[PDB]
Amino acid sequence: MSRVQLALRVPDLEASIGFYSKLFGTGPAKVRPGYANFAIAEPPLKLVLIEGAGEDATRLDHLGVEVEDSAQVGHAARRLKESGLATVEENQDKVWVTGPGGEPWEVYVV
Repeated sequence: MSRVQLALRVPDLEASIGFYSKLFGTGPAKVRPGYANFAIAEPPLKLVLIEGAGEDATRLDHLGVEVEDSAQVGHAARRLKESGLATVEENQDKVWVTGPGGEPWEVYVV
């Protein structure tokens, strides 16, 4: 029904492509220069690797929940809005919210 996105800013992108390839025993679903991503069935996960200006070690760029269709995005938007969370809308079709310590979540569609 839905799935976690984990987006890492890494210092060596090739290295990492290799690594997570072995860690999950699968290959990247898309590779572009300066970014690659993985659709992992088990564990269910969308791993985005973004490559970053050689600044020391990997940082967590952002987090997210990947859902199945546009309705669910809308629905969550309503739900987080009513629970009281600062929502920001990015235009079809995603919604951002932010943890107290600043970590950003994006609820979106594939």
